[PDB]
Amino acid sequence: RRGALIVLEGVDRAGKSTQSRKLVEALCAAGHRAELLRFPERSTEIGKLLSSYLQKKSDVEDHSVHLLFSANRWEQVPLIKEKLSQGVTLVVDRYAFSGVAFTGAKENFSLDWCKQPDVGLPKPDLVLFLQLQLADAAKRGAFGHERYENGAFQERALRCFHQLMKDTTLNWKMVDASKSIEAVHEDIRVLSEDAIATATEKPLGELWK
Amino acid sequence: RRGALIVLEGVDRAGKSTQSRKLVEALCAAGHRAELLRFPERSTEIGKLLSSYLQKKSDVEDHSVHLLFSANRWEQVPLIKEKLSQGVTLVVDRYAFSGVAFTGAKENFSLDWCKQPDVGLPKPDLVLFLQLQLADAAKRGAFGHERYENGAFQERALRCFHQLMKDTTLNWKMVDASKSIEAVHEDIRVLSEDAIATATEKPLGELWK
Ligand SMILES: Nc1ncnc2c1ncn2[C@@H]1O[C@H](COP(=O)(O)OP(=O)(O)O)[C@@H](O)[C@H]1O
Ligand SMILES: Nc1ncnc2c1ncn2[C@@H]1O[C@H](COP(=O)(O)OP(=O)(O)O)[C@@H](O)[C@H]1O
Ligand SMILES: Cc1cn([C@H]2C[C@H](N=[N+]=[N-])[C@@H](COP(=O)(O)O)O2)c(=O)[nH]c1=O
Ligand SMILES: Cc1cn([C@H]2C[C@H](N=[N+]=[N-])[C@@H](COP(=O)(O)O)O2)c(=O)[nH]c1=O
Ligand SMILES: [Mg+2]
Ligand SMILES: [Mg+2]
Ligand SMILES: [Mg+2]
Repeated sequence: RRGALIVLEGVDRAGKSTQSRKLVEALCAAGHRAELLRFPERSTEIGKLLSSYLQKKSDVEDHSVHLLFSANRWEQVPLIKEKLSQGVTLVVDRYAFSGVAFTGAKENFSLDWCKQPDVGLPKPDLVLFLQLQLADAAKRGAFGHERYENGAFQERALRCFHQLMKDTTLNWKMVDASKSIEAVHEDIRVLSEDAIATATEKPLGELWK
Repeated sequence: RRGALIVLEGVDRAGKSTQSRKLVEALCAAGHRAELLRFPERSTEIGKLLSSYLQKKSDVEDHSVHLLFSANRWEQVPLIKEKLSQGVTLVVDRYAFSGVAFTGAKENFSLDWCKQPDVGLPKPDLVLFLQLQLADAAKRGAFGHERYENGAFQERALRCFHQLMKDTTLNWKMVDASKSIEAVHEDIRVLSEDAIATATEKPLGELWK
């Protein structure tokens, strides 16, 4: 009985990381075997290049960096497939969608080109998109000092997210992340239990193919 | 008056590296400004990952390694465009075609998926393909100890090369690499002078788009 592949995507400061952590804790407390993953995974060789780039410690050509972000997902696919096959549900803080939305927010990058490297990755059984008005996001802190942490660029990434959400091949669920941490969590946890029950019924899919 | 982008591709031991070196020397001796490049470019961070992989010092997931090879070309695009715009002809030992042919020789990799990461790279004005019968290749030494240096895999890569050569958007020229080093060189040098003269007439193209 395979585990589910659940991805959290969402706007800046909507709570992807907080909710991914809380979801894994709650699933495990409820007898599920669940584990957390995140992208970029900064621990690998490629992950360290990505981390240096995001911290502005290095500059990386845009196409190159896009492919490294994708390669960073592919290097974890053997682990991902192994875990799901063993019945372990995986909760993932950002995935290919952030990949496309962030590079797609740059000039002269078509969504089509941005999606290709990730075509064929393990397909999420559930993609949660945590929405929050910018006025509310602003109350959660200031912008970070990392790359891409500015409103103008975040807004172009958001437009790319909205295009990706028109894709009906994917089980997208909108989450109102403006509520309290606990309330948001309970909405996510219930959607997640539902997806875990049904994932055991159909084989793990392939993204964008 | 822009320089030309000339790529050498070809079967194992056909002489890509010898002929790329000799071509640059001859062009420069004939008053052209020409410089040599090669892929993979093993000097960069990504290049070092690629080098370790090819030497079998590390294993890398197939999709990941494919994207690193492509990223390794993209990180040199700013240099490539800068040089060509300054009138410098670039002679390149392997390019995106080796990228697709080598990954495409592996099980479950479509040519379409393999090509996508390289879509949009600087388009070569001339792609030389050095052909040689395997009996002749065998006389040029033994196989190397690096990855992919075995006849069965080389033969599947060759089939992918033949599919890529049906692409009429590209200026493919077959070279009979079974001749002497000097004879092969003179065939390549003449094709190259012709392409250099005409490249100054049309803008640098985009590959596979
Ligand atoms: N629902 C929420 N309400 C109020 N503050 C929140 C909420 N979710 C997260 N936060 C706070 O907002 C900040 C951003 O949360 P984080 O989970 O790191 O977001 P993301 O990973 O989406 O950038 C953290 O300080 C966190 O405690
Ligand atoms: N036309 C040729 N005839 C005979 N030997 C050749 C010829 N071209 C190259 N060689 C030799 O064959 C070997 C492979 O050449 P190399 O240029 O390194 O090939 P590639 O880069 O295609 O693998 C080298 O030892 C080289 O001297
Ligand atoms: C997974 C992924 C993230 N990103 C970005 C989104 C984030 N930048 N912002 N804002 C950045 C850091 O991610 P976190 O916000 O999850 O820490 O990486 C990409 O650009 N491509 C990708 O493939
Ligand atoms: C440029 C490139 C080369 N390769 C391979 C071809 C070669 N392996 N063999 N045989 C390897 C080393 O290249 P040289 O043969 O040019 O040294 O890299 C890829 O797999 N992908 C690529 O994108
Ligand atoms: Mg986060
Ligand atoms: Mg060589
Ligand atoms: Mg396509």
